[PDB]
Amino acid sequence: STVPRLHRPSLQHFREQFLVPGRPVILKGVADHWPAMQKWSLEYIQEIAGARTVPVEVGSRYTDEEWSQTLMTVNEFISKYIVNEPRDVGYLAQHQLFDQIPELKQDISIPDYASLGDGEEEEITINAWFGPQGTISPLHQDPQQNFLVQVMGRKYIRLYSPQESGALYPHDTHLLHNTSQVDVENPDLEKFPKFAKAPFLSAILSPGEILFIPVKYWHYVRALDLSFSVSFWWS
Repeated sequence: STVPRLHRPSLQHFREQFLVPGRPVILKGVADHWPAMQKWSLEYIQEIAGARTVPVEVGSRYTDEEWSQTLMTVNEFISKYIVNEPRDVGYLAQHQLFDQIPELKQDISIPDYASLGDGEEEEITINAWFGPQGTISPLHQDPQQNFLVQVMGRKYIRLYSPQESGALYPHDTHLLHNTSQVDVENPDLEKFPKFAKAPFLSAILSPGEILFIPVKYWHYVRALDLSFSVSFWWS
């Protein structure tokens, strides 16, 4: 089934109907006027920080377990993995562009819906990153509440509740813990028969929209276009 969409709901409505019971929802009209929506482009990023060095994870396939960390400039990442056709797959490690490019911080705002949490102020972790069309983030479980905001490009997202964990064949990976062994969009049901019967929610997230991913929900993502995302994590 699909993720419900709400237009600028009251803080109390979001808290009681979605945050407390742990139900996913897409909030509209909340981030659509961030300056980032009208400013961020590859050109803008390169004008500010193209010469700055960022950590990049490189691997053979988005769904493989072989990943090594490297260091390259923003310009080099864009040239090798976005402008030209790469020989492998790469993504920005840790998704923390705000460390190397603090100038971007002024172009966003923390959604007020995140201060409904028991941890506020410096306890909100904020990540920003961009990546080429086709970037896949394998199905994995999140230890904190999450807002995912699309600035550029569309993303396909699939969500499973923690109640379905057993059907997702979890294991720990060198990169992160609580990852599914299943290829969400082309599952091998001979090896993973329970996956077929797990219900899920899915949506295509577009620029300006915020997806609320409740704590311990499982989520899978694929970038359908060149993508720029911002995520907020809190307890």
